[PDB]
Amino acid sequence: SLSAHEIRELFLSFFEKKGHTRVKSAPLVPENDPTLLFVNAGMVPFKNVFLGLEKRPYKRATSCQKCLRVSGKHNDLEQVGYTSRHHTFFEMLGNFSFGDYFKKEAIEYAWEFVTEVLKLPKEKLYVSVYKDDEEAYRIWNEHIGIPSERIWRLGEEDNFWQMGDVGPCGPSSEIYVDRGEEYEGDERYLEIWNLVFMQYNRDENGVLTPLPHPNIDTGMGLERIASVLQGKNSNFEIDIIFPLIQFGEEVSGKKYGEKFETDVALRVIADHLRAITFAISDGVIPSNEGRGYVIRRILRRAMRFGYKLGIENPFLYKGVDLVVDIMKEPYPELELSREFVKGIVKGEEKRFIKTLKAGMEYIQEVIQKALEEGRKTLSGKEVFTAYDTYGFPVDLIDEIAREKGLGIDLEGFQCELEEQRERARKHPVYSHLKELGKTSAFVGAAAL
Repeated sequence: SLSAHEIRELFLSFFEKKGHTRVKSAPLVPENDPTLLFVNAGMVPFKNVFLGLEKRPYKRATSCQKCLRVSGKHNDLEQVGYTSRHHTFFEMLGNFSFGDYFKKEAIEYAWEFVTEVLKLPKEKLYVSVYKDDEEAYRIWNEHIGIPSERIWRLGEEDNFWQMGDVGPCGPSSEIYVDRGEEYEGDERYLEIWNLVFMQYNRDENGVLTPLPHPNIDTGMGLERIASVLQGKNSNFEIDIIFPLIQFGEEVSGKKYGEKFETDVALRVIADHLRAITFAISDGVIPSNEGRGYVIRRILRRAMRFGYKLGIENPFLYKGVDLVVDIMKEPYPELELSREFVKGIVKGEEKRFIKTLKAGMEYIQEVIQKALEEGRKTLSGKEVFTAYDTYGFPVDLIDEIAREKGLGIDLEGFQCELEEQRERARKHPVYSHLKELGKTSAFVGAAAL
């Protein structure tokens, strides 16, 4: 079955056996990239090394990178809790080639690891390739020996990766595990490894041209593969995550696996505990803008859901100790920041907990009132009150109102935001007018 931790060392040691230099995970916070809030994939820190802007004593690297998909084009936050596969924080195993080996080697190593190391049966494995990538197809079908019936030729939306609107890109090949006739769609053929074949460079006119030195970029989500080997049907039930669910159960006195809504809260708490512990350890301080407001919302979202389960006192700070104890092996640095992080979280919860309760009462009040008078949305003045007066993040206001089938007057809120900005011009963070509505979803009222 292999524990999560074992799958990590196996993956890292396996590639070292292939001349790959084990590179320590880069911190979640990008050293010099103010446009990207958090690292979202293994290749991020190696970006310039893939572009030739940097160099390294090695041509082959591997690593288990700390990732967060809570911003930009890779924002999964809104879904965390509702599904069994979405996370804010997660670990991505990866092997990279900087102008070295390519498709052939990338596939051989992958197939070897999956079949020999993880011991996954070859008969229950499927692979996808870009329809126009005859090269990849051949390697799988002939070289590796995968029967045609287990190879899928899909389109650009399925098997083509790009570094950006412009720049290096290329076809990709994903490895799926057929979990059995009991599951459906992507739950039955759970993708576990994405092999990106950086083969081209897209110019400003969309024209593709080969790269003088094609690169390799792979990413295997740790929790995901662990759920497979561990025989679980949810990433949250794996060895390094289920203990956090149990924690939620103990604090709230509720049981996991009895009510979807109850599970939502428990998952959110478990996921969010990991995000805040890792983010904060890596130097993120809760604030009303940028990276700090991302952790603030996440941390505030767990509070709300925790409160929804009946927890009346701060509790997240206790979960930090569990995250550190579970992950100290792979990330020993966590023990040296344990108390620091615990103190940050406990301070945050004690700062907003009463406001949260008072605000939840107000919010449910207007909501109830709204659906009693036939209204289908929360007005701009109401969305503004919860946001300004109770400090509730706009996304949290929307999620709460959604549970009752109510939306939010984005336009009214927009204007309501301008009137306030005017109250500062008639009676940090910058934003054009008519943008206050979009900016407010990423900053605290005070920031504006």
